[PDB]
Amino acid sequence: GSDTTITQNQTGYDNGYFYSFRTDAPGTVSMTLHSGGSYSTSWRNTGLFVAGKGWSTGGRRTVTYNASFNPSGNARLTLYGWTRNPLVSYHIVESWGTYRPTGTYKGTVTTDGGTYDIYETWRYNAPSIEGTRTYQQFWSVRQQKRTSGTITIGNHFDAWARAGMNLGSHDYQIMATEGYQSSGSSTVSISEG
Repeated sequence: GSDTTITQNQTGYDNGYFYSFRTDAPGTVSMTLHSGGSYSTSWRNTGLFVAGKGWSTGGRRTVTYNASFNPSGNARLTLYGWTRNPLVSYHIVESWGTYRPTGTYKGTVTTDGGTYDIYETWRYNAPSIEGTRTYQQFWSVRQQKRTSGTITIGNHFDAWARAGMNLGSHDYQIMATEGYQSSGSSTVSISEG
């Protein structure tokens, strides 16, 4: 009598949190929306998807999350978001499945008890929140996997800026489960503080 499960691309507000669900493989992945800042995902022989809860306008907020993260294959557990002007997507990657994400290495930041490698990558004529675009992606990837704890997001944005990785005006910001050509499940809860 109350959680909702979705299977079609959409964004909105559920139980007081913004959420986004997107896939290029409809029918292979779903998202179940729980109370507060929590949700689950389940996926089976999927294509690409990203799903999560958080805020429709991101910023430097310190956040705390807890997750069950059970990928069989390539997947990430990430504080993920976008800016515009310039258009950039960013990923603060707390855990991953078979593959650890990398890109052009730009240093490290030590925050919330862990050390993260910083990377930049580019996407050329690729999908984005503004349609097909060429744009940058910024990454902080933890040196060891974690599935709960605090992310002082402003420390990542400051570290990126010291490496020349400049953000624009914030669009959404979510604690996401990202998957590629894998199966698995997650349950993720996020809140500020």
